[PDB]
Amino acid sequence: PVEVMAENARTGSRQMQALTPAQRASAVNTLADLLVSREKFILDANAKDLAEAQKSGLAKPLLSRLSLNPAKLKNLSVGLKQIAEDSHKNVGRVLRRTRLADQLELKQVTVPIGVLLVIFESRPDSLPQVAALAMASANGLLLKGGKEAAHSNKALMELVKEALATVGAEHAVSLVSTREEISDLLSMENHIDLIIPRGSSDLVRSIQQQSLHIPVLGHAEGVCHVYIDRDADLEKALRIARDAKCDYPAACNAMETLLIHEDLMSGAIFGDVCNMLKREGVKIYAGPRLNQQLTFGPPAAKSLKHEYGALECCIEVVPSLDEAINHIHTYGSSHTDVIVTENDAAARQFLGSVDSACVFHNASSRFADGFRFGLGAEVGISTARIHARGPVGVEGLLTTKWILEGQDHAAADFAEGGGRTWLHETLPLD
Amino acid sequence: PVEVMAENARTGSRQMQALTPAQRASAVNTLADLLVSREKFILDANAKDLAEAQKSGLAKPLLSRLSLNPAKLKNLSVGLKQIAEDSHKNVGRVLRRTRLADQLELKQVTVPIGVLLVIFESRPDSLPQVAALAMASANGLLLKGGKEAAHSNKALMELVKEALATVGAEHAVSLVSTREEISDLLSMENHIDLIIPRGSSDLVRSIQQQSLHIPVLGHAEGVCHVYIDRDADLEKALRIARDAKCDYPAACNAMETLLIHEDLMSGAIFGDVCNMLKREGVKIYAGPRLNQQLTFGPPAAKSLKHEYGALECCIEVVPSLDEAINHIHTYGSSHTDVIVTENDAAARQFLGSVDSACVFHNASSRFADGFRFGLGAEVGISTARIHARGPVGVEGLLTTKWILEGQDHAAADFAEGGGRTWLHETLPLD
Repeated sequence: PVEVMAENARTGSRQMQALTPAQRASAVNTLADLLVSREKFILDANAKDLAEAQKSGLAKPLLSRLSLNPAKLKNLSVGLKQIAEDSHKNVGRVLRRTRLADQLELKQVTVPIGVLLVIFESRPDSLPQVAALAMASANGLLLKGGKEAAHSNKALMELVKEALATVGAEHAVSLVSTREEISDLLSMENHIDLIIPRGSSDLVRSIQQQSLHIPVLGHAEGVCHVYIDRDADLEKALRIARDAKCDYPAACNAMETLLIHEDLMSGAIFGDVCNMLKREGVKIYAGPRLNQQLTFGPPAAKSLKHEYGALECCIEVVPSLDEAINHIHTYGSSHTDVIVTENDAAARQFLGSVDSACVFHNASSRFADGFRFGLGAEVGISTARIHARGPVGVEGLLTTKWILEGQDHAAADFAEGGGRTWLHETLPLD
Repeated sequence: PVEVMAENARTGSRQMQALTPAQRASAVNTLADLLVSREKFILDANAKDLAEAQKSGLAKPLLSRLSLNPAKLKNLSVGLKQIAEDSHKNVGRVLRRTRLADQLELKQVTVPIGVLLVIFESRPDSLPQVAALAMASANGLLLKGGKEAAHSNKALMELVKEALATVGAEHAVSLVSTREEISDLLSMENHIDLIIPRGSSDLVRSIQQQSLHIPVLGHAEGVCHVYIDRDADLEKALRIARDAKCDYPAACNAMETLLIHEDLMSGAIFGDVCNMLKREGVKIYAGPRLNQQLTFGPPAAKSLKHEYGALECCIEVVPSLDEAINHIHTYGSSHTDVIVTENDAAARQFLGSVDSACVFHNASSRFADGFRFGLGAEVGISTARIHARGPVGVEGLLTTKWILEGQDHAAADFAEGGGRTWLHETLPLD
């Protein structure tokens, strides 16, 4: 059934909550041991199901991404061992240590969240990553893939459950049957806490439209932005755009626009960047002011807020940096923005003005990866303005909790009748 | 109109964003100056509108709470001066300072949120508190009261706007007309960020039912919980219940239940606590196991999860602390819970097991006030499991933002083609 799974996972969260010191670590490292040692089962199941699914041949992305190879197994094993070694103090870290009065220490500490929900398309590689993260956050977790990889999902479920049953002896992890009318599973509440979609923009937007009365992680668009000032070296901007677009076009934090200072139009940079885009085969449109600017220029852009994903990039030019901030806050998804120049006045002004989830200077839009952030294995990219900004490591998965151990105190005692005063001496948090 | 207000407030947030060092502080202290110096206007308006509203005589709570006195003015003035003095470094505080490679410093800093929305019943005292908080968070803020206090709302709006126009010269603050079909104002999005209801449980629950596709602060019930172990002094528990219930019955974080160890039933404590409840006139019900326990006992409780607010408290007894944790997580709103005993094994076990927003030991349920937390002037009580837990000071009103100022770097440079390595030397955050 379903609800039984929810409450079983709740209790398992309660259980795993009491296994912090190297215990869950032993669990996940043993999981990595089995993931690297008993692989036969796994790839034979995958070969079976993939042979079954190729005849379907739904679409290039899935049909290409769902496969698996021993190289991927080794990669996952080493990443999981890294998570295990570095994730030893996720839960229980202190945040405030204040003594209000004699022998009274209020403190706020981190806490597991509870029954998470992970949603993703065919990605048999994904499940172990997220599961290791959950086990590193000791919190419950639910799982739901799609129509495909079914047998492999089962196999990995069995493997991780076996690795689990060793320590803790209580399983707070599951998987569900065919698509289980996910609108239902979402309508559930008081059990599940945060939604983590992982399939792709289509799927996350499906969630966004469905998502109601339940908090949501993740983003919906990846509309980055790049501006050039009149005070930047040409080839710098050139290689910047080159790397920022022609690295992973389908990626979410890849630049899909370009703005330029008006004055640099007379320095023939424009043609140079278009030459680069052609060398990388980029279908570029034009922007209204630029549209006017040249005799014909590139063709006309449909809408400024479009999302391409392929080798396309809108281009537009504006007189003042202020106009640039206007256009950004107007059209940008506040996902990830940048600026290039060699005067810092523009830099300070821009970076204090723009309000994206993460901004840059002389860098690429292709840095939002969590790992590149030295933030370990990320789980999503929050565009929401709450609890998390952009790349979410493990931190956005453990909330806070106040505790307080009074000796004999009460509330009215601090009134004038009782001799109680207030100290607020925030001791050095351990 | 409305949207013009939204965007004007956005721009004003941009503006006030550039006034951190003692500038907004000067603004709010001058606001306090005028709030304490030009009071004539204010109380005459209030007298007018209150005389008009008494003939209506809607209900005791509002008709009693909406008034105002020079004492309240002095109190607000001093609280605002406190906020001004201690809130000098809200925005711009660093959180991570990591250098990924040579001359490349990624850093994550705090940031204003944007267009807040405050909703509350007749509380002419409230508006200046929240407005000072906003000005202390430099972020936009919207305002909406109710049918009453209209002229006083206007007057205070004018006063705070005059105090504003001095510094910043840009007003990001407003108020709306009669109730403006708040469902509409809520349906707005991409402008407003967080909802802060302030009226009362009825109103916040109205929001909760309405609240969709927009994050929400606040709580919905205040179902606290108190347990007694077989290892606690009697009169300790007695005075605890006394203070925890008979201090502010209508308060939200006031205890509205009671659990007891089974063995203490033979120590006649039960009658003692009932004597206390009678001395304080508390209509008590009974719990199913207790219901069975005595020959007749107190009468039968309708439902365990009821909310009283008045001088009532359910009472129930269970054999094992584990049963207690079960009942808590089953019925408790995870709002605020406690335990009393004199063995610490029970203490550690309980406090690691229970998962409320804030827990206690030998203290009262009447501590959730933010101010008592030495957390300054709180704004609400978050029961949600995201971004904030229980009492929210100013901290839950400033989110994070990554910035990064590279020199000439790029993304592929860190691949094997370019000689780039990773340092992750988290410098001491300033």
